Amino acid sequence: GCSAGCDLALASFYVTPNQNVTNMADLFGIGAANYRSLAPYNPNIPNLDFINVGGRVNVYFTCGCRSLPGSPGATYLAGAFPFQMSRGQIYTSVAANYNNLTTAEWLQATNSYPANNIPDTAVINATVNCSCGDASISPDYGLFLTYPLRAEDTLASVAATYGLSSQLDVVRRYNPGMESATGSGIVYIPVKDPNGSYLPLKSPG
Ligand SMILES: CC(=O)N[C@@H]1[C@@H](O)[C@H](O[C@@H]2O[C@H](CO)[C@@H](O[C@@H]3O[C@H](CO)[C@@H](O[C@@H]4O[C@H](CO)[C@@H](O[C@@H]5O[C@H](CO)[C@@H](O[C@@H]6O[C@H](CO)[C@@H](O)[C@H](O)[C@H]6NC(C)=O)[C@H](O)[C@H]5NC(C)=O)[C@H](O)[C@H]4NC(C)=O)[C@H](O)[C@H]3NC(C)=O)[C@H](O)[C@H]2NC(C)=O)[C@@H](CO)O[C@H]1O
Ligand SMILES: *[C@@H]1O[C@H](CO[C@@H]2O[C@@H](C)[C@@H](O)[C@@H](O)[C@@H]2O)[C@@H](O[C@@H]2O[C@H](CO)[C@@H](O[C@@H]3O[C@H](CO)[C@@H](O)[C@H](O)[C@@H]3O)[C@H](O)[C@H]2NC(C)=O)[C@H](O[C@@H]2O[C@@H](C)[C@@H](O)[C@@H](O)[C@@H]2O)[C@H]1NC(C)=O
Ligand SMILES: *[C@@H]1O[C@H](CO)[C@@H](O[C@@H]2O[C@H](CO)[C@@H](O)[C@H](O)[C@H]2NC(C)=O)[C@H](O)[C@H]1NC(C)=O
Ligand SMILES: *[C@@H]1O[C@H](CO)[C@@H](O[C@@H]2O[C@H](CO)[C@@H](O)[C@H](O)[C@H]2NC(C)=O)[C@H](O)[C@H]1NC(C)=O
Repeated sequence: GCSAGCDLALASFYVTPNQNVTNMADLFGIGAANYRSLAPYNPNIPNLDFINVGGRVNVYFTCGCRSLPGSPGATYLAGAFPFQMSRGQIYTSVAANYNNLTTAEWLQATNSYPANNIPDTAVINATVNCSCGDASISPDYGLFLTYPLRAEDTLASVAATYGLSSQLDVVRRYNPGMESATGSGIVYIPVKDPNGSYLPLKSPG
């Protein structure tokens, strides 16, 4: 499980036709009015009004350690984005906006209401998995990108895309159960902060 979280994680949001950055900001609790706060995390997107289909946008969030409701002692690391309910909304339609960053089944598992009886006045959480690293794996990496595999993607090919081929062994240790996965599932990739650091971890006591 997890003991505590960290204050920053990133998600790789694949760009589909007619997506826009204010909508991505809204989905991650940033608020449309503050979408420009995404610029330092996306140096390859100099104009946030133009995002190309098939591109990716990095979106930031806080990574909290949460208990899974109704499960025995299970905890997990994720960002939680409150979503105000109204009549007509279902876990499937909430999850649809995040593409492969979450799933209806995972929203059901992380929220405390049964799918078939969510009160119309309640607030549910859209939850996106993250990692904060592990000092016992490496003190070097304290910032991770949540990357949904798609198409032919493998952990090796993704890690190579982010310059991490020579550390692939270490990358595999952050992604247990996904060393053999291809084209589907979420992997966590160490990435550099806007100031160019991997944000090394403090020595635990
Ligand atoms: C086919 C294949 O293999 N794959 C694909 C396939 O997945 C796609 O099909 C779609 O799949 C999804 C996932 O399985 C289906 O999603 C499910 O859909 C059902 C039906 O809509 C959902 O069930 C409804 O859930 C809502 C929300 O909980 C219920 O609404 C609530 O109802 C209660 C009671 O009526 C309301 O409470 C009342 O409120 C009043 C007002 O204050 C109060 O006075 C009363 O006291 C109070 N009553 C009580 C008892 O408390 C409550 O307000 C309301 N909530 C809201 C927000 O409105 C609703 O009743 C449920 N309906 C039924 C029936 O159970 C279910 O939650 C949902 N699951 C998930 C996980 O989201 C989807 O239906 C399906 N689509 C189709 C078309 O079949 C297909 C197609 O896309 O693609 C394939 O590829
Ligand atoms: C930024 O994108 C938002 C999301 O767009 C949706 O997701 C993307 C990834 C892509 O799949 C698009 O094809 C989707 O629409 C835009 O908001 C969406 O706006 C549409 C309406 O254009 C709305 O769809 C439906 O509209 C019918 C109309 O009959 C209505 O009955 C339905 O209930 C439903 O509203 C979506 O709900 C809406 N999505 C969200 C998450 O809000 C957004 O469009 C701009 O804002 C909306 C509210 C309208 O004013 C649009 O006309 C307006 O252009 C995009 N923002 C900008 C600035 O372009
Ligand atoms: C988010 O992360 C949690 C925790 O890793 C995932 O839940 C685990 O899924 C595996 C299946 O690969 C199970 O063996 C574990 O028992 C699950 N743990 C818990 C606490 O439920 C979850 O699947 C991830 N969500 C998404 C959308 O990838
Ligand atoms: C969404 O996640 C939040 C945590 O960020 C949950 O917040 C809890 O809400 C209940 C309301 O009865 C409070 O009693 C708890 O103290 C809250 N926990 C906190 C603030 O850590 C909330 O329950 C989640 N929503 C759903 C639908 O599961």
